[PDB]
Amino acid sequence: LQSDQVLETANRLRESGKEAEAEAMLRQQPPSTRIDLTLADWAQQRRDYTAARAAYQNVLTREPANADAILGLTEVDIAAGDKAAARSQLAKLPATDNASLNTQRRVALAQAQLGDTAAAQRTFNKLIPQAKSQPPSMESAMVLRDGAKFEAQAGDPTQALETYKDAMVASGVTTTRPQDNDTFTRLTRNDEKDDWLKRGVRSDAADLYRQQDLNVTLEHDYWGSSGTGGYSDLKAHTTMLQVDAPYSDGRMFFRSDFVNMNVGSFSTNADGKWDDNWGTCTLQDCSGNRSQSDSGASVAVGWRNDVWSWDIGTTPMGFNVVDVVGGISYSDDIGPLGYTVNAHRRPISSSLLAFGGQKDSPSNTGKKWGGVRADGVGLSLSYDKGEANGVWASLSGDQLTGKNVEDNWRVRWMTGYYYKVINQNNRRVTIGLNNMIWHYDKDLSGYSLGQGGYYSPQEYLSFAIPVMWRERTENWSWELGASGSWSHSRTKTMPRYPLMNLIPTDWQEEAARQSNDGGSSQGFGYTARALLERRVTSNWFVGTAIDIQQAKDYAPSHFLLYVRYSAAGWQGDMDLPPQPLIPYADW
Ligand SMILES: OC[C@H]1O[C@@H](O[C@H]2[C@H](O)[C@@H](O)[C@H](O[C@H]3[C@H](O)[C@@H](O)[C@H](O[C@H]4[C@H](O)[C@@H](O)[C@H](O)O[C@@H]4CO)O[C@@H]3CO)O[C@@H]2CO)[C@H](O)[C@@H](O)[C@@H]1O
Repeated sequence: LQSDQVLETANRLRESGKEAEAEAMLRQQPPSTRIDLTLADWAQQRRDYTAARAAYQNVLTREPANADAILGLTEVDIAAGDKAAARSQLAKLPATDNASLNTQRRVALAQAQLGDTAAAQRTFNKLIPQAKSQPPSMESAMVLRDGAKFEAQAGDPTQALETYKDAMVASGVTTTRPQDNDTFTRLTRNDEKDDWLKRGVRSDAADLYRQQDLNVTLEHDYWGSSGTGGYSDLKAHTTMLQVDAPYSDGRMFFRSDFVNMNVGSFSTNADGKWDDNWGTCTLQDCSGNRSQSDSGASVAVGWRNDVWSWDIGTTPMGFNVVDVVGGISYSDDIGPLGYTVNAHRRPISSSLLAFGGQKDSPSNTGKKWGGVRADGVGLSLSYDKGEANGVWASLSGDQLTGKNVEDNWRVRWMTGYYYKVINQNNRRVTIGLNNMIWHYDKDLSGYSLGQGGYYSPQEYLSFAIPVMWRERTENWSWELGASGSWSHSRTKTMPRYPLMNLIPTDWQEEAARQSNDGGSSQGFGYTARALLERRVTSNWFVGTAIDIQQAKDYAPSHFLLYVRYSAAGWQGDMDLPPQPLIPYADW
């Protein structure tokens, strides 16, 4: 056909991006409707709405209600966001016929996004058995993958898993249908030479299988920080047990921790008496509580998915001060920028006084204080398409309050630019720059009565240069890196006992005469973090991680070991990076 030669002439111009214009000047003579539909599809692939509707009018001027044009109109209306117009256009579709599986799949998808699940289910129940009998190809693989996704969204995960297992035969991942979970996970592994459809099938099948599994983890981590014995010589142990069970689209988790806080003993020298900046010992010598240690247990329950997450729990029961923490989060995408808002209630685990609170010596006052809880909101912005760049930012503001402590509030701001030197599937090395600015209304770093004993700089500014190295193989997954930082702090002079209602009347004048001097300091800091994970058998995984914090921010170091149990059995690609259990207080 003469028109066929014209069409292929334009098809030999797709190398240049201006082939649409060339078709436009070529079709200045009456083009009938076949080339019009071809250029309408071309316009649909590149940009939408405006010219798509222009071509809609051009075809509809002299068309006998073509099914493809109307279907494209439905798709455009769904993209535009007009439910009524899209539904009307879908109803305008002609009666069902042979309708080669592609157009049926598009109509079923449009019905799925148009609130017609009661008809989309029937459409896909008719589409899948016929596609199964066909030999392996692209369209059959696409329709099988879309049916598996629809069944996953429908509610039944078993049918989606079966469809995903079958889809590999049509796509070309495997010649024979898998009959066991181990082969399924092994075929979900990534390959450096795969088509887009094959990559998508592997990714979504692996994600669905990981979501639909039972995991049990046990982790014990040793954390602490050097300091003066009695209130700051922190040496703490925590044991956490977590079980992740699938539920609807997301995963439900149950976490239970067991802490053991040991801060040492007072270095008494004045004949069984000590006079340190803790409690009210500087007004009168303290005696009786030479050893300071505590332990407790906590329970956490929550549910999360891709869109929004929430959790609820309590602070470790057994401590001097106990409170009910909580949190919630939401995530979405705006263009190329992703934002994750959240409102959280978290305690401070930097010290025993901040976390569970201490008790003053029975000789002087014998009163309980501490237990700082931060209730605030935060806004985080992320942007990453993942070729040679990455930028993230975050801002949060809390209201630091606690039992028998002075009220305080903070406004933190974190930002960072990370550059991926290697962007391989199994290897990722990132070098970038980090910036952090914090501001606290009141300096409560002292451990005296009325203060929270937590790092609260009035003005903070830190610049860090982190270097990362993420790599994985068949059985090993490790991460090694370091980050040197330069920080500048500036505190202000505050009275030693901001809240004067607890101190005795006799010591009131001397208490007022005592104040905590403020100062400014700057210096270089560094931090080193390493991770390791090894898959021993198909069900049990073991790993460990070491965190070293020397950034002058009084952050304690962390050394953790954990073992993960998988009920189903995962023989697929390892986690990049390995994912240890973050402590509940650190959330
Ligand atoms: O065929 C009609 C059918 O089309 C559907 O839309 C399809 C497009 O037809 C199809 O060209 C497109 O495939 C893209 C794919 O989106 C890209 O991801 C891919 O680029 C890959 C690359 O192949 C990989 O090697 C590499 O690793 O990653 C990049 C991407 O990161 O390139 C191909 C071709 O350009 O996918 C669309 C979605 O299916 C319509 O949805 C449907 O209505 C029509 O019936």
